[PDB]
Amino acid sequence: GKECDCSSPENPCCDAATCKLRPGAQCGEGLCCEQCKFSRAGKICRIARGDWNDDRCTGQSADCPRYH
Repeated sequence: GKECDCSSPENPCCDAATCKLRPGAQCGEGLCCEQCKFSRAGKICRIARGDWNDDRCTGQSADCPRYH
């Protein structure tokens, strides 16, 4: 059970007591969080080096994950 959508308690987007988005904001902190909203998928959230696939937001994700 996750009750903290954010790690910073001083964040206004996510309630401090419930560490979660209080309003209709999608995310309080993240690379795909534009205006506390989910940016769009296919977003180069991270650029890899070498010869693989860069990191692209999934549209419904806020924290850009990794692959290699």
